[PDB]
Amino acid sequence: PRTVSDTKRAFYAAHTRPIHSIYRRFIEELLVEIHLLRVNVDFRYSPLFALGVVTAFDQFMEGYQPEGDRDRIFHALCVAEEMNPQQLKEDAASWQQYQGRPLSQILDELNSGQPSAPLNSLNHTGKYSRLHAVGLYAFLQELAGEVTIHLNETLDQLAPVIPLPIEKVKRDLELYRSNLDKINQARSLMKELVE
Repeated sequence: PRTVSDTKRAFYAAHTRPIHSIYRRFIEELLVEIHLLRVNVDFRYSPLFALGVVTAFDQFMEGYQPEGDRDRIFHALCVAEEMNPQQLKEDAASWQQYQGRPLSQILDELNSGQPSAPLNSLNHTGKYSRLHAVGLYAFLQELAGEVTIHLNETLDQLAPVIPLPIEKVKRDLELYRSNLDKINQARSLMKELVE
């Protein structure tokens, strides 16, 4: 008496090619992007980079089932890149320190000549990546004053303080927000559907 599982396995033996997934696309694109950046001689690891990778990953993976496989995938992503996943998570989590602080105290601390870690990593990023912008974005969201609303006006205030290319960052962060909106719409439609 042939079982459901026998039928599924017969299918997969007859079609061995991987099944298309938007999640597979996100993971592979992020693997490629971290790889290409990281072979570059001007790439320097920083806690800002760690925050960007972790935010990018957490935000495109929030609908993924089963939820246990998120950290398994994240772990596998980091070993694939020859990176320490625990180190990224700690560095990302070290920005929690700045939760609820006002923008004025951040800007002042950056002009002081002795900003704390990981805030100081805005001067030591190395070669620029859109992941640095995602990290910056995540950091700003956790400040007080809901500083992300008129984001382009906020980024102008950081421009004379930090050496990130603010025109690139503005451009990259309008793409990321636009894309995340559309992924959220799509995911709620499939969340509605699966009922």
